[PDB]
Amino acid sequence: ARVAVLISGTGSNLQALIDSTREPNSSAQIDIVISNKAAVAGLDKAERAGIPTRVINHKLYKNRVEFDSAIDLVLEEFSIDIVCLAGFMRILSGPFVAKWNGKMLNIHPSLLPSFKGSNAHEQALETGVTVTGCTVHFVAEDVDAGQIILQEAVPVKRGDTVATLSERVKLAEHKIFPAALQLVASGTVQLGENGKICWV
Ligand SMILES: Nc1nc2[nH]c(CCNc3ccc(C(=O)N[C@@H](CCC(=O)O)C(=O)O)cc3)cc2c(=O)[nH]1
Ligand SMILES: NCC(=O)N[C@@H]1O[C@H](COP(=O)([O-])[O-])[C@@H](O)[C@H]1O
Repeated sequence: ARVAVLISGTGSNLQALIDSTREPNSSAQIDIVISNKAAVAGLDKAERAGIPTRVINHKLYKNRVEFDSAIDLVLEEFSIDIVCLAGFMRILSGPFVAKWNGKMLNIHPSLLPSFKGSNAHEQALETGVTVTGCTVHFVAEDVDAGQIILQEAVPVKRGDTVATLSERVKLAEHKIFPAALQLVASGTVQLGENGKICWV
């Protein structure tokens, strides 16, 4: 299966996906990295690995639909089968999500359904949980609500901040995002006709 990874920043999840997809038994190959922001570190990581990059600046488009449309064009150009959102910080439009239904994955730094949205660690620290974690899920139109593929729990330590907790949680993100990608690329897991997760 041919994969596009979309990023907005550092790219530690991208790097973990690059490392796993180059293992001999990997059922996924990463063919293109797309950033919505110029000059971010994930673009360097992609180039060092010999993977084509594109920047598609959301700020240059009238609305979400046109922006997603420009992404979809790249996706078709590289004949992509699966899309991974890896630190990608934009909400995607309905029809784009419908088109890639069953074929687009996201990593989110909480145990969904808790702490949806773009500041999950701040919410987790404000609420005072002692266990948080991360989630890989299929992308549905409703944000951070698609079908869950894998999760991993991570302790919150007393005195944690967003810096120290996100560092601990990323260590677990870097394990389940490659595992989930391999599950979907191999056809072991798919989005079922009834809309629930199906293990084959
Ligand atoms: N339809 C859909 N899109 C999705 N995108 C993602 C990607 C990862 N999750 C996100 C959840 C919420 C946001 C969010 O507040 N964004 C703001 C930009 C924030 C800013 O810089 O000011 C926006 O864009 O205005 C972003 C990403 C998942 C995800 C999903 O599950 N469904
Ligand atoms: N709403 C999605 C979200 O919060 N994504 C989070 O952004 C970070 C990106 O790091 P990276 O650029 O080093 O992979 C990761 O922790 C990811 O789970």
